[PDB]
Amino acid sequence: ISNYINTIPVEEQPEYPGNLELERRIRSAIRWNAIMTVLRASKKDLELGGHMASFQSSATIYDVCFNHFFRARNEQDGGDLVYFQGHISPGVYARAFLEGRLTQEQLDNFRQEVHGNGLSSYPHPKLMPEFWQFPTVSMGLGPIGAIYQAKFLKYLEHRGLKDTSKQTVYAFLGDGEMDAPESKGAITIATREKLDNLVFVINCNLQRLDGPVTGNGKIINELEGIFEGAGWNVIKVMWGSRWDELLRKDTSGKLIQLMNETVDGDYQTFKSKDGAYVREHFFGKYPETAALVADWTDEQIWALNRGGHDPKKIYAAFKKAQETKGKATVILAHTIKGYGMGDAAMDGVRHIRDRFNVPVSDADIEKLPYITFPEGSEEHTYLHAQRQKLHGYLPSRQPNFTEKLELPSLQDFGALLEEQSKEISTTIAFVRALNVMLKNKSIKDRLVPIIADEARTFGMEGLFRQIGIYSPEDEKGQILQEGINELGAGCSWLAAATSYSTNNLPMIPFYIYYSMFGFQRIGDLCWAAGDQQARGFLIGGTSGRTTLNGEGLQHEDGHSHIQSLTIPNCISYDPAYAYEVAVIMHDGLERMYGEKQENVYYYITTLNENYHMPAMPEGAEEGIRKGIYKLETIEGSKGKVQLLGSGSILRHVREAAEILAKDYGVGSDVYSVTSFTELARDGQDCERWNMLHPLETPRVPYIAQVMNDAPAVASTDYMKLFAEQVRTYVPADDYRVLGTDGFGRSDSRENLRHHFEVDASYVVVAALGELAKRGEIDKKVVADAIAKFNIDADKVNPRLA
Amino acid sequence: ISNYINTIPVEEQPEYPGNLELERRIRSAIRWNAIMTVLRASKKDLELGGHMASFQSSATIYDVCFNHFFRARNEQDGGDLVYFQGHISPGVYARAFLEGRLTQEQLDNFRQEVHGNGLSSYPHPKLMPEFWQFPTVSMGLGPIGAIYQAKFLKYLEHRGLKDTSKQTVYAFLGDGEMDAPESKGAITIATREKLDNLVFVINCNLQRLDGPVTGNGKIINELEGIFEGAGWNVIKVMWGSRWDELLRKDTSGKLIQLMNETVDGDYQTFKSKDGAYVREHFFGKYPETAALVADWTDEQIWALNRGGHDPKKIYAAFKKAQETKGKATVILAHTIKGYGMGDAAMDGVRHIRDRFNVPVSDADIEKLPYITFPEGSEEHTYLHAQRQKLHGYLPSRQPNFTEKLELPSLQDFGALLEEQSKEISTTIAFVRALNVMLKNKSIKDRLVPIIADEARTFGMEGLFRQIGIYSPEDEKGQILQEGINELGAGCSWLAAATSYSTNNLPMIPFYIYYSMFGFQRIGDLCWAAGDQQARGFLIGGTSGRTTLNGEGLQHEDGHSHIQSLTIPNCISYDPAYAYEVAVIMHDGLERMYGEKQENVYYYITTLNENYHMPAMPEGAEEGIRKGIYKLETIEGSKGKVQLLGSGSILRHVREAAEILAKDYGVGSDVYSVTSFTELARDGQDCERWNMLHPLETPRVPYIAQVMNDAPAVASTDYMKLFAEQVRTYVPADDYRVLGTDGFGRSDSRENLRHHFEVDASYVVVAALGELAKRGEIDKKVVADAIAKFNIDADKVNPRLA
Ligand SMILES: Cc1ncc(C[n+]2csc(CCOP(=O)(O)OP(=O)(O)O)c2C)c(N)n1
Ligand SMILES: Cc1ncc(C[n+]2csc(CCOP(=O)(O)OP(=O)(O)O)c2C)c(N)n1
Ligand SMILES: [Mg+2]
Ligand SMILES: [Mg+2]
Repeated sequence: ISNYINTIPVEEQPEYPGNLELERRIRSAIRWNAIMTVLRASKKDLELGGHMASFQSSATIYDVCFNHFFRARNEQDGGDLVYFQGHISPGVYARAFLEGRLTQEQLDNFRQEVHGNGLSSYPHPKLMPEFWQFPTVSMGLGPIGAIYQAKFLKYLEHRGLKDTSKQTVYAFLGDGEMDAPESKGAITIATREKLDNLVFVINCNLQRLDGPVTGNGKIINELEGIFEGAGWNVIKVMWGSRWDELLRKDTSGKLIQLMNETVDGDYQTFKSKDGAYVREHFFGKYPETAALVADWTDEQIWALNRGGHDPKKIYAAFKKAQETKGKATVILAHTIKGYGMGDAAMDGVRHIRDRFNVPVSDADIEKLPYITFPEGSEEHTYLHAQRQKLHGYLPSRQPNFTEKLELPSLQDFGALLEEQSKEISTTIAFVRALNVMLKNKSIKDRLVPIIADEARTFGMEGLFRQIGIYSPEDEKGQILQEGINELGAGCSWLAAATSYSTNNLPMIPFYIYYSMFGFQRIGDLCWAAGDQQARGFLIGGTSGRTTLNGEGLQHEDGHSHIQSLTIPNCISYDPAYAYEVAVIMHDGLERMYGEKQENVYYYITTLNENYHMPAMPEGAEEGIRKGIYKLETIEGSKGKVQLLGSGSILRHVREAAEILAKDYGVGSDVYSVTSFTELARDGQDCERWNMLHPLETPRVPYIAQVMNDAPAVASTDYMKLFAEQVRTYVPADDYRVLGTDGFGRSDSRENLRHHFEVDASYVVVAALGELAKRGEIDKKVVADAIAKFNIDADKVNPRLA
Repeated sequence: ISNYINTIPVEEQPEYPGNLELERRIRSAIRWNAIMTVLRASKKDLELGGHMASFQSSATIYDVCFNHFFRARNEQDGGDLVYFQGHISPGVYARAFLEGRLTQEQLDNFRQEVHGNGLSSYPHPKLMPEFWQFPTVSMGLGPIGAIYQAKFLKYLEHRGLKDTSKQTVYAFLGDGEMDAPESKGAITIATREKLDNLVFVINCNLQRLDGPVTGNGKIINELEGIFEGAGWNVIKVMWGSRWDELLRKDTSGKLIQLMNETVDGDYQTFKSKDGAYVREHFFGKYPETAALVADWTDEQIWALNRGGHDPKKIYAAFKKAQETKGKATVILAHTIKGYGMGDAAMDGVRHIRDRFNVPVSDADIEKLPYITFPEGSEEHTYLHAQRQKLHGYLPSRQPNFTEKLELPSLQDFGALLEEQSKEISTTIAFVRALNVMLKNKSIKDRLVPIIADEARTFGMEGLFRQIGIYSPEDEKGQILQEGINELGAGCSWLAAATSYSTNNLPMIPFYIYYSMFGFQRIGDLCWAAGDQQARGFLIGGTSGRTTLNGEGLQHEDGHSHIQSLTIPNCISYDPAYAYEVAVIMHDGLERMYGEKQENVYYYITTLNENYHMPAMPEGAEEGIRKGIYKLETIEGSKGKVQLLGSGSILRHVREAAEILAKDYGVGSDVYSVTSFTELARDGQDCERWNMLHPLETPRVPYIAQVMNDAPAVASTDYMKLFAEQVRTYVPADDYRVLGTDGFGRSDSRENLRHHFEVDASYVVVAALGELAKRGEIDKKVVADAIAKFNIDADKVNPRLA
């Protein structure tokens, strides 16, 4: 680390280009409206919430940026991409209001958006589709999301898809937020990728929410040390302009020594006392430092401020960051939390009114009025002139992309709809589907294949020589290889899946990884992706509890689908055949990037197990998209059942169908369930609608339009709940579900499918059991089947194993 | 960053204390047996998998540790806590086999454990309770887990609970793994806490899985840079002993320069060529770097090895790490990937046998035999001699603690079982329950409250005064304040929740945080916690989609219970009342830390909403623990329904019962469901048993014993699936579920409960709907209820809003 002073000395500091006095009047009005918005919300006494102290500490930092740096979306590019610190939203709304982009009625509806004309608590594009762009309130995601957004912008330029050289990514972070592993865990990537189009602005007010970040330490030195060691350009903005005289005349170096040795805890104590106290405990530590302010009054000493509140020091930092190349820059802005709010941090708000010279009658304070600048006023003119120079207003968002893509038709995937020559897997099918898309002139170069180190495990080796690996294996490479870093790969996926909005340049990402390390490991990011309206594909490879048989407990995924169904705009599928993978990918491509432009993303689990891939049944396309279709009906005069399967288990369910017919004379209807989740949601929607329209023609759940009423059995490679979720909509009185509940373990696929009780043997027993209960066959038959199949009726429940 | 040479120069290198020749004979046998184990598995052609190259590159590092450093569990402490790199498992098994702790039959069942006498693919305590200790295969979790384990050990010492001063925590990592954000994301914490009982060992073989970590750079320099920047003591083990005389002879320092300028890509090139290619491209880079290897034969040059393969260099690194104080130490060990395997990473087997002078004859080689050292042999004597001087063998694990605790009885929670004067929340009930435990002599000091910055939000501040905050507010503080770091807090919780096994010292942790940032954010650690047999409590505060009303989309949790039900050994509850909280916590304590010592952990969601807390009905104990109990029955002659509710929504379900009786003469049975998940699991266990015992009387799900067959409606603050999961077990033919599917948004609780269609008015309408559908009432009564309650029948579906 370096001395606890500004990185940029006054001598190298550029002249401030703006009208400081005018900007302060405008800024004071914004601080005011921000506070009023939150206080009005508090007055309603509805537990609405909202913060004020945070924006107060960073208001000047943002003000300098809005006046001289942030470029808004324009005809050439999406402008600067600003990841606003989540809880300072009231400050963004206040400025928007003054710019005339929001009404008073909207500020009055802060945190009350159910009725349509309110404002979200935090930046949520899903709720405010034309205003916010990036979800940042979940601490940690913003910084890593920003790093990969910056890398993605360079990717677009290097690929020759769009000149993004005029765009900068700004990430506004708190110092307490930096403790989240995601916040610093990927800062080395910025150095590897030379992201000089990235700027981290860390508001260092030395405090978390409940207390100091490191009371007996110096968080600023800690941050400087690690970012410096990571190869970043660190710019510290420590002290305001009043300190310049002091640091300049102290030829003893004692003041610096004092600033260096004083810890975060003591600095916080000062900002709760007064001038006299600072003179005694701070400057009074050494005779040399005591002499520097001897001729100063207590008031003059109390005026000394931290750098993050001085427009001149702030400007210098951002300007230098804008000139730095070959690496990312992080600005450490020293501020005071609860700035100008007094001890606090009706009438008690007249303190801030006087502190910031707010032009509001001390008679109207009770009314908590909003301040506005009339058209023609000096303030109004200035406010708009500075923004026009920067191409308009920010934040803003375009919900749809403008261009028309010529997507491939289902027929282009024709080869995958036919019976396959060799035994392949759904993952191999996925790769072949990707190849078809890579032949489409319209979207071939808009495709963004993303992988988490493991590429050989997914047979992606072929695409390598074909489209190359992005490596600024060169700068024209198309595939993003992020190594052992699912969160990083996920953030790359997110930047690509939202490029249609951010840069009005639709890109179509396909991120394939070990399904177990999907939602379970980066679920918080998947939730934010939905909020950000991500349109892309998440491919969970090596999925299924019993399919990735040798890997064991931390790799065998039998629940990612349970996690994915919790995300509203995520459409999940678990196909068993190659032709289903084709119809699904094609449909998803059409829904998200076709004229419909549906705001959803897809999650498709694929397998690493090879088996026979039959041809798609004529007319099954729509059923595949809806979640279920009938594969075949097998004759049998001793009984009749329904058998459902998905993923790798479907082949075993079909095996059971044959066993039931040839050994027991039991006939059956076999169905391939491509999506239990979409069928469950369709059913929930139908039942909701019918309940609200009791007098009208009821809607029938899709699954009830496919299945009949004979006893049913379902088996999958996931936990029982995956198939049980449609119980309510299944038109049969008997519905037994087999699943892989329990921790995985290492063994052969055969042994695991027997252990998890989902193989053909268990399907037969479950089906016979249902028939026996209906008196259609003797219970002894079921008991003998259990014996014949060597089933241990008394082994421990797999869930407890 | 320092020069690309060893940190410890030969002049400061301690004398190696062991028999190099003999240790190598032992090591070669371990290398051989590890390889045989994987090869034999492969021959089965069951896609079992397993690695070899990784252990080959790091065997010498682990060998030095086993011979001179690793302390085994003993009478004083749990010994050294080693987080073994998961993929080197075959090497640990090979050694255990040689030490006579594993049989040949077990080795032959490598990756085949369904039948009971096999070995897990990776370290999984759940699968091998007396062998493995820490789950490490999920990349990234190992390093952050180890940091907090080391922190926890200091805590135990500072709190006077146990002297852990002789324990060292070792985390063995791969360089590719360091890319995981969690790997380096928390390293500054080790510095803040001066964790001199922690050692990171990074195997830098320059390659991850599908290529190098950073071919165009120097991964070792990147790692040194960020770890040095984070305040760690970095020890680089770059070159073997053969280089010493050379480097010493080097006067122009040109050799140093040569090494510094060469990047990972180059080094991996020489790593494949030959002794001649090296004197040309490497030593032939500069004239001065030629005279050094002039009097050297191509064979002598090709002999130059990397430091990670030199026991003398490795020993010096660990010795220095062992003596270092004030901070953590990281050892960067330079090795060769697929070391000694030449061919790959029968001729192949013969090759390795000759390379390591393995004592296997040509006549036995095709049998892929394991090697053993008979008692009395030199190897057998030394192997066991070294371990005995180090207190025994490891890894080893003790599944149950020996001590007997005197747990508080339910009566000790008496005040919580009675009606409350003041309106409070389930979170307030939780804090009071904790205070009761803090008055119990036997466990008061064993409790470990854990928080992530936010404390006042959960009303915990009342405790900070009593037990204090751990801060080496002092070293005796009992509460762990981890700041904005859910993952870090989760790791501290894990270290404490498994202390009963690791240090034979049961500790009872309670980690409270915003439920949204629970499984969704650290789900991979929660899965690992179940594998590690964690026993403790996870408290999801501010839960429920409509209850954390002002925060919005990324805070409103209506799905954490869907994520938690995927973890086999996690018991989940969503209580509505304070007495339910008391009963649940008491039972959890008894089960996990009483005589039963059950290996499960608890997840309990609590609320921030205050309301009337009634008294616990007499005899409701069993029901509360099971998941459901009948609260009351309300008379009605025009019909009868069953109403189920949980969490904050129960209050509204009871309100609906009143309206149904008063306004429509419809009576009902009202139930409080404390856990839909335990109920669903119970139901699944019964149906499974019934399916497997067709000749026996069907067992009845507990929920079916409590409920009757009248139409039922269920409503919760979570998505519909949470209540729908018990559909198959509910005795009624009609079961309607209301839930909070869809993205959250900001507003009053009233508007959100109406928006998500879960409030009183919707429960009433759902109930009436089932009655009308059955014929008990006219449809028009439903249509008018919808009008009367001002319900918008055409409002968009909340899941889509
Ligand atoms: C993952 C996550 N955990 C916790 C919170 C709750 N939270 C909101 S603000 C805050 C503290 C912010 O501190 P800091 O980052 O230092 O910013 P400041 O407000 O001081 O500028 C916390 C913990 C959150 N939003 N996300
Ligand atoms: C979270 C997670 N992602 C991916 C994997 C798959 N994986 C297994 S080994 C490996 C690479 C190992 O490379 P490194 O850490 O450098 O160690 P080495 O084996 O080379 O010694 C990967 C990505 C995993 N186990 N966990
Ligand atoms: Mg802060
Ligand atoms: Mg490696």
